[PDB]
Amino acid sequence: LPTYKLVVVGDGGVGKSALTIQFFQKIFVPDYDPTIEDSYLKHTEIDNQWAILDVLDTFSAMREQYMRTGDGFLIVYSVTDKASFEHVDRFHQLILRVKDRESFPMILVANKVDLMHLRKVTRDQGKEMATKYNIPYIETSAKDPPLNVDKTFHDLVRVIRQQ
Ligand SMILES: Nc1nc2c(ncn2[C@@H]2O[C@H](COP(=O)(O)OP(=O)(O)NP(=O)(O)O)[C@@H](O)[C@H]2O)c(=O)[nH]1
Ligand SMILES: [Mg+2]
Repeated sequence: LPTYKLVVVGDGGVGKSALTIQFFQKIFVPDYDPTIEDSYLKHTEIDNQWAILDVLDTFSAMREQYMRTGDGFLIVYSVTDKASFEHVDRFHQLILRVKDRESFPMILVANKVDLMHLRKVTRDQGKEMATKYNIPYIETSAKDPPLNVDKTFHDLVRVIRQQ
Protein backbone atom coordinates (compact mmCIF):
# COMPACT_ATOMS: atom_id res chain seq x y z
CA LEU A 1 0.00 0.00 0.00
CA PRO A 2 1.91 3.01 -1.34
CA THR A 3 2.07 6.24 0.62
CA TYR A 4 2.49 9.43 -1.34
CA LYS A 5 3.94 12.36 0.61
CA LEU A 6 2.58 15.52 -1.00
CA VAL A 7 3.87 18.99 -0.18
CA VAL A 8 1.90 22.21 -0.67
CA VAL A 9 4.02 25.34 -1.07
CA GLY A 10 3.44 29.01 -2.00
CA ASP A 11 3.23 32.55 -0.59
CA GLY A 12 1.25 33.48 2.49
CA GLY A 13 -2.49 33.71 1.86
CA VAL A 14 -2.66 31.88 -1.50
CA GLY A 15 -4.90 29.15 -0.08
CA LYS A 16 -2.56 26.23 0.77
CA SER A 17 -4.55 25.48 3.94
CA ALA A 18 -7.97 26.01 2.35
CA LEU A 19 -7.04 23.68 -0.53
CA THR A 20 -5.80 20.99 1.90
CA ILE A 21 -8.80 21.14 4.29
CA GLN A 22 -11.20 21.17 1.32
CA PHE A 23 -9.47 18.04 -0.08
CA PHE A 24 -9.32 16.08 3.19
CA GLN A 25 -12.35 17.33 5.13
CA LYS A 26 -14.67 18.68 2.41
CA ILE A 27 -15.31 22.03 4.17
CA PHE A 28 -14.39 25.64 3.51
CA VAL A 29 -14.03 27.82 6.63
CA PRO A 30 -13.32 31.48 5.75
CA ASP A 31 -10.38 33.19 7.52
CA TYR A 32 -9.32 30.04 9.34
CA ASP A 33 -5.56 29.86 9.66
CA PRO A 34 -4.54 26.80 11.68
CA THR A 35 -3.21 27.38 15.20
CA ILE A 36 -0.95 24.32 15.09
CA GLU A 37 0.69 22.39 12.25
CA ASP A 38 -1.81 19.78 11.11
CA SER A 39 -0.73 16.63 9.25
CA TYR A 40 -3.13 15.05 6.77
CA LEU A 41 -3.55 11.34 6.11
CA LYS A 42 -6.15 9.53 3.99
CA HIS A 43 -6.82 6.37 1.99
CA THR A 44 -8.08 7.30 -1.45
CA GLU A 45 -8.73 5.52 -4.74
CA ILE A 46 -7.15 7.10 -7.83
CA ASP A 47 -7.71 5.45 -11.23
CA ASN A 48 -8.88 2.31 -9.33
CA GLN A 49 -5.57 2.14 -7.39
CA TRP A 50 -5.67 2.76 -3.65
CA ALA A 51 -3.08 4.96 -1.98
CA ILE A 52 -2.42 6.69 1.29
CA LEU A 53 -2.07 10.43 0.82
CA ASP A 54 0.25 12.01 3.37
CA VAL A 55 0.09 15.77 3.03
CA LEU A 56 2.06 18.63 4.53
CA ASP A 57 0.33 22.00 4.76
CA THR A 58 3.48 24.15 5.04
CA PHE A 59 11.79 27.00 11.18
CA SER A 60 10.21 23.52 11.25
CA ALA A 61 11.87 20.11 11.46
CA MET A 62 8.62 18.73 10.05
CA ARG A 63 8.58 21.06 7.01
CA GLU A 64 12.18 20.30 6.02
CA GLN A 65 11.61 16.55 6.52
CA TYR A 66 8.71 16.75 4.02
CA MET A 67 10.71 18.98 1.66
CA ARG A 68 13.40 16.27 1.67
CA THR A 69 11.16 13.19 1.49
CA GLY A 70 8.16 14.49 -0.48
CA ASP A 71 7.07 12.51 -3.55
CA GLY A 72 5.42 15.52 -5.20
CA PHE A 73 4.79 19.23 -4.83
CA LEU A 74 1.86 21.55 -5.36
CA ILE A 75 3.16 25.03 -6.13
CA VAL A 76 0.26 27.36 -5.39
CA TYR A 77 -0.24 31.00 -6.19
CA SER A 78 -3.33 33.14 -5.97
CA VAL A 79 -4.64 34.66 -9.20
CA THR A 80 -5.58 37.75 -7.15
CA ASP A 81 -1.99 38.20 -5.92
CA LYS A 82 0.55 39.07 -8.63
CA ALA A 83 3.54 38.79 -6.24
CA SER A 84 2.56 35.24 -5.32
CA PHE A 85 2.82 34.35 -9.04
CA GLU A 86 6.12 36.27 -9.41
CA HIS A 87 7.44 34.26 -6.45
CA VAL A 88 6.60 30.87 -8.01
CA ASP A 89 10.18 30.71 -9.34
CA ARG A 90 11.62 30.79 -5.78
CA PHE A 91 9.58 27.73 -4.93
CA HIS A 92 10.41 25.88 -8.14
CA GLN A 93 14.14 26.56 -7.65
CA LEU A 94 14.01 25.67 -3.94
CA ILE A 95 12.41 22.28 -4.71
CA LEU A 96 14.92 21.27 -7.41
CA ARG A 97 17.84 22.20 -5.12
CA VAL A 98 16.61 20.18 -2.13
CA LYS A 99 15.96 17.15 -4.32
CA ASP A 100 19.11 17.83 -6.36
CA ARG A 101 17.26 16.98 -9.59
CA GLU A 102 16.60 18.79 -12.86
CA SER A 103 12.92 17.85 -12.65
CA PHE A 104 10.61 16.54 -9.91
CA PRO A 105 6.83 15.72 -9.75
CA MET A 106 5.00 19.04 -9.38
CA ILE A 107 1.89 20.93 -10.45
CA LEU A 108 1.39 24.67 -10.80
CA VAL A 109 -1.88 25.59 -9.05
CA ALA A 110 -3.64 28.88 -9.78
CA ASN A 111 -6.00 29.35 -6.82
CA LYS A 112 -8.96 31.68 -6.00
CA VAL A 113 -10.29 31.78 -9.58
CA ASP A 114 -13.74 32.22 -8.02
CA LEU A 115 -12.75 35.84 -7.21
CA MET A 116 -13.16 36.79 -10.86
CA HIS A 117 -13.32 40.57 -10.44
CA LEU A 118 -10.05 40.44 -8.47
CA ARG A 119 -8.07 38.33 -10.94
CA LYS A 120 -4.68 39.90 -11.69
CA VAL A 121 -2.97 36.90 -13.31
CA THR A 122 -4.54 35.64 -16.53
CA ARG A 123 -5.02 32.00 -17.59
CA ASP A 124 -2.46 32.43 -20.40
CA GLN A 125 0.20 33.88 -18.09
CA GLY A 126 -0.28 30.87 -15.82
CA LYS A 127 -0.11 28.42 -18.70
CA GLU A 128 3.01 30.11 -20.14
CA MET A 129 4.74 29.81 -16.73
CA ALA A 130 3.85 26.12 -16.41
CA THR A 131 5.12 25.57 -19.98
CA LYS A 132 8.42 27.28 -19.12
CA TYR A 133 8.88 24.72 -16.28
CA ASN A 134 7.31 21.86 -18.26
CA ILE A 135 4.83 21.00 -15.48
CA PRO A 136 1.01 20.74 -15.49
CA TYR A 137 -1.18 23.77 -14.85
CA ILE A 138 -4.55 23.74 -13.10
CA GLU A 139 -6.95 26.35 -11.75
CA THR A 140 -8.72 25.81 -8.43
CA SER A 141 -11.13 27.28 -5.97
CA ALA A 142 -11.18 25.96 -2.38
CA LYS A 143 -14.46 27.81 -1.78
CA ASP A 144 -17.72 25.78 -1.95
CA PRO A 145 -18.61 24.45 -4.37
CA PRO A 146 -14.90 23.65 -4.91
CA LEU A 147 -13.19 23.61 -8.33
CA ASN A 148 -10.51 21.04 -9.29
CA VAL A 149 -9.51 20.34 -5.68
CA ASP A 150 -9.66 16.50 -5.89
CA LYS A 151 -8.36 16.62 -9.46
CA THR A 152 -5.34 18.68 -8.34
CA PHE A 153 -4.28 16.21 -5.65
CA HIS A 154 -5.14 13.16 -7.78
CA ASP A 155 -3.25 14.59 -10.76
CA LEU A 156 -0.08 15.01 -8.68
CA VAL A 157 -0.33 11.34 -7.73
CA ARG A 158 -0.78 10.56 -11.45
CA VAL A 159 2.37 12.55 -12.21
CA ILE A 160 4.28 10.56 -9.54
CA ARG A 161 2.96 7.23 -10.87
CA GLN A 162 3.75 8.08 -14.49
CA GLN A 163 7.34 9.16 -13.93
N1 LIG B 1 -12.68 33.15 -2.37
C1 LIG B 1 -11.67 32.31 -2.05
N2 LIG B 1 -11.03 32.49 -0.89
C2 LIG B 1 -10.04 31.59 -0.69
C3 LIG B 1 -9.66 30.55 -1.51
N3 LIG B 1 -8.61 29.85 -0.95
C4 LIG B 1 -8.38 30.47 0.18
N4 LIG B 1 -9.21 31.54 0.41
C5 LIG B 1 -9.21 32.44 1.57
O1 LIG B 1 -7.98 33.16 1.60
C6 LIG B 1 -7.48 33.26 2.97
C7 LIG B 1 -6.08 32.67 3.08
O2 LIG B 1 -6.17 31.27 2.85
P1 LIG B 1 -5.19 30.23 3.49
O3 LIG B 1 -5.74 28.92 3.07
O4 LIG B 1 -5.08 30.41 4.96
O5 LIG B 1 -3.81 30.54 2.85
P2 LIG B 1 -2.43 29.95 3.22
O6 LIG B 1 -1.67 29.82 1.96
O7 LIG B 1 -2.58 28.71 4.01
N5 LIG B 1 -1.68 31.03 4.13
P3 LIG B 1 -0.38 30.75 5.03
O8 LIG B 1 0.83 30.62 4.13
O9 LIG B 1 -0.13 32.00 5.79
O10 LIG B 1 -0.69 29.57 5.88
C8 LIG B 1 -8.56 32.65 3.84
O11 LIG B 1 -9.46 33.67 4.24
C9 LIG B 1 -9.28 31.69 2.90
O12 LIG B 1 -10.63 31.47 3.24
C10 LIG B 1 -10.35 30.35 -2.74
O13 LIG B 1 -10.16 29.47 -3.59
N6 LIG B 1 -11.36 31.29 -2.94
MG1 LIG C 1 -2.06 28.11 5.96
